[PDB]
Amino acid sequence: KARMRWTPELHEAFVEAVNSLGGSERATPKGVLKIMKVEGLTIYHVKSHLQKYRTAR
Amino acid sequence: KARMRWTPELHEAFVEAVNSLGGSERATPKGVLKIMKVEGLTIYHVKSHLQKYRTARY
DNA sequence: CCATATATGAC
DNA sequence: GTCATATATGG
Repeated sequence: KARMRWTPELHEAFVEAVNSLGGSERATPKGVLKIMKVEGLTIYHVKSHLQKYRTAR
Repeated sequence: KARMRWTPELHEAFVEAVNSLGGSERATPKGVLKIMKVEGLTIYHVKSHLQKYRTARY
């Protein structure tokens, strides 16, 4: 149990990464992670966050 | 650890329960569970499923 | 409890 | 990679 918290800064960085990869449907967890370059950030962190981002109305 | 499986029939039942209470925005986990009356079905099962249903685009 | 964020398991 | 479900958080 060491849960992660999507601070506005992190989220902002995530967004930029996703735009840079051509939006939420095109981007991939691995690709985003690669771009974000954040120490301790796992692919599973990004995989989950992206799923949610993608279904946000 | 006993992960559950939302068969189409179960889902169908879930939907009916939710409509019965006035669609996704009005319905509540406890309320749905009460209506569904399914052996082994916990409130946490329904809570999760409802969250997803509520954010389903279509 | 009701709602939401995040994690973990399953295709 | 995608998607389904569970578990943790906040009110």
